[PDB]
Amino acid sequence: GLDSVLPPSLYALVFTLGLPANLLALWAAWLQVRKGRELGVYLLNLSLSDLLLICALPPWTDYYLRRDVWGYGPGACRLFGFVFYTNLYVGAAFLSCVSADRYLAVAHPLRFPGARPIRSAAAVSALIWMLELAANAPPLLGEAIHRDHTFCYESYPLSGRGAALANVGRVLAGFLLPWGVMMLCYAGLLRALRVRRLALGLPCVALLCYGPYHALLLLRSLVFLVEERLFPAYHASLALATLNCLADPALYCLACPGARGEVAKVV
Repeated sequence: GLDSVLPPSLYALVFTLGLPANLLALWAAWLQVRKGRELGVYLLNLSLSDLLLICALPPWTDYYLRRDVWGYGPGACRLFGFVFYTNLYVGAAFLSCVSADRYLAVAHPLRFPGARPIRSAAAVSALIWMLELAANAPPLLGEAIHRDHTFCYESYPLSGRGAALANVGRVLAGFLLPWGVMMLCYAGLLRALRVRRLALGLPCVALLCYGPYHALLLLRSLVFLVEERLFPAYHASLALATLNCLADPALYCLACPGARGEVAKVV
């Protein structure tokens, strides 16, 4: 329906103008690590993930555009689910680490960050990917999604044992802990600094692109455990969880000098 219909037009306009921004973010994040900034590696990782997953649209926006619920038998849905799961969970983890890092810089005393150089940040960036890739699937039973206008990740078995309670787990572990840590970082930053506007754009951005998804999943899950027109809504929620990728490079590059640096780099 129409609540299905708008996402693909937003999609026509996200890949076109959201690849340059995430390329330039990587440029600036390197030229900060070459400067020794312990913070440029996080933006390197985040821009890598965003750049990888922006070229993965002509599968997903294709099937969500070619009216393909299962255009492939067993192969389409597994790939689509893996892509979306990893995309949004990586985005969340990178924003959360960026927030805790900037908190340590601005507000925290020398004690913790002075012993936090670039080698430490490379270690934690490896750990995040390792956890996200290795520990995602064993909590999916090894048979994650199956038969399914449904979008990518969508399916049609009754949730059962492998879908519902694990959805409650994924909502309360992919959203609440990251959101809580960003909020505690922001409130503590204010408790010290009363670079202060920026540092509260990330939690709001993460919410406005990954909050309705978690809440509407939670409702889908606690309705059952304890869907006619309620379904056109899940497409809009997925479009939010998509367009976060466009949102983030605009916020990160808010300080004006980076714009000139990148432009002079390219033009």
